Amino acid sequence: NRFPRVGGVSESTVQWEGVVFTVSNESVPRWVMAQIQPAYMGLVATQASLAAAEAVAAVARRRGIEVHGPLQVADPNDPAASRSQVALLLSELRRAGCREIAVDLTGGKLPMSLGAFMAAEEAGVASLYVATDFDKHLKVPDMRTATLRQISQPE
Amino acid sequence: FPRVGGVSESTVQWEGVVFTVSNESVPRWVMAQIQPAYMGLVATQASLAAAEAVAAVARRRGIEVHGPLQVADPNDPAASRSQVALLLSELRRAGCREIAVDLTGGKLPMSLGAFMAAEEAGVASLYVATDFDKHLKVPDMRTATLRQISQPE
RNA sequence: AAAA
Repeated sequence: NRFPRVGGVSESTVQWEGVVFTVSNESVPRWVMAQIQPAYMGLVATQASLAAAEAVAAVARRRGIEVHGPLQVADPNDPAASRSQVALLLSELRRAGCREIAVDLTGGKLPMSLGAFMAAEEAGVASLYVATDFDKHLKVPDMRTATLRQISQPE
Repeated sequence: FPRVGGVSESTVQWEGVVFTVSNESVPRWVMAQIQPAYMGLVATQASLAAAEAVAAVARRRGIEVHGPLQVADPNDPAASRSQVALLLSELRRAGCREIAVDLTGGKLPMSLGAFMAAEEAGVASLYVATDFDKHLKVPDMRTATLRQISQPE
């Protein structure tokens, strides 16, 4: 694809046994999946992004990842609703044996990312972010500049 | 310390509002609804022209504008926390009694550092929520509402 | 994904 083949800023950034996503599009989580190569995955989506989350899930299961979800949030503008569902996925992954989890909060609306961040921080799990440079008018990310970054390490 | 809650629209005419800035359209819409007396702006080298456009309009309405202050690294929440925290202090010291932070604009880590600075200062966080087209890529500004992300205690 |  037009994402770089290599994306992690550092070796620790790509070492995770599980990853939980807030989902808006299927492209970015699919790329992060290929960067990290986890054994487990969780997905939080909305009614509007459900189809894209189900496509990330189908891809991941085919490669043998244990995928929990997608779970839906009733309201993507409510960070509490996303915190609840991310916290449930974090707990499900742990009861399934996943020893080290990070939450990629790039996707979804901003309150979804904020709920995910709070759930991650309260659970002692790191948060990841795909950073890109943009066009002049800051409306479109350049996939070819993507880098995966850790923005918290509260473990 | 402010608690992160549900869906309620923010209905306070905040005396001061601090923005993280990416585009000029959304802050201008916020400023038109809230009509604050004070405004702070946090931008980047890339979003500076937009932030200065917001500032020019606000100043011509009589609003006291602090900033734009620039973040060196928009991918790093701590750089944005620091500048938002500076502007919160600046507005309070300039006489502003009730402040909110609108974290809609900027990259996600700029919003996240803004949020942390708002939580630390005990002030509310706001978000402009809109509905999008079917592919979730173009927001429809006609549907904009101002949401209160957190509730200061 | 600098307003999913």
